Amino acid sequence: MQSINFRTARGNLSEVLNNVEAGEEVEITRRGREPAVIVSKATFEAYKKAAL
Amino acid sequence: MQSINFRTARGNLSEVLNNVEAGEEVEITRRGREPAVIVSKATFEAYKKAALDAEFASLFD
DNA sequence: GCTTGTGTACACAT
DNA sequence: ATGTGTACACAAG
Repeated sequence: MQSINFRTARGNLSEVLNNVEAGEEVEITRRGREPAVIVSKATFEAYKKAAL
Repeated sequence: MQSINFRTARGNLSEVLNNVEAGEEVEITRRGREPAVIVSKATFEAYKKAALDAEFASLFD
């Protein structure tokens, strides 16, 4: 799981989304803020489905 | 689950990440390409754990 | 009589 | 040194 800061994610979002499409889970971090994870919709939906 | 295009996400990423922190699940769609979902790490990690607990005891037979 | 994506980029303010 | 907003461009679909 790659972990990138906000500035990097905004300037390289296309490359972020390409990695995500390839199955990768990308963590976006901000100073003093909780991290966010960008994941393929299909993967996300499968996880939630299995959880439910 | 809100759903936005790529141009909106990049131009307003700070605003998206704020909504995500508030518990919101945001779908990002590039024209004709497969969607990505931005979700709080905590939520994501909880979903994965619950997914892993589901297929555990059953395995193997 | 257009639309979205992608890439650089500057210019505060924290 | 990183976030956040503002102009964009320009090019590609």
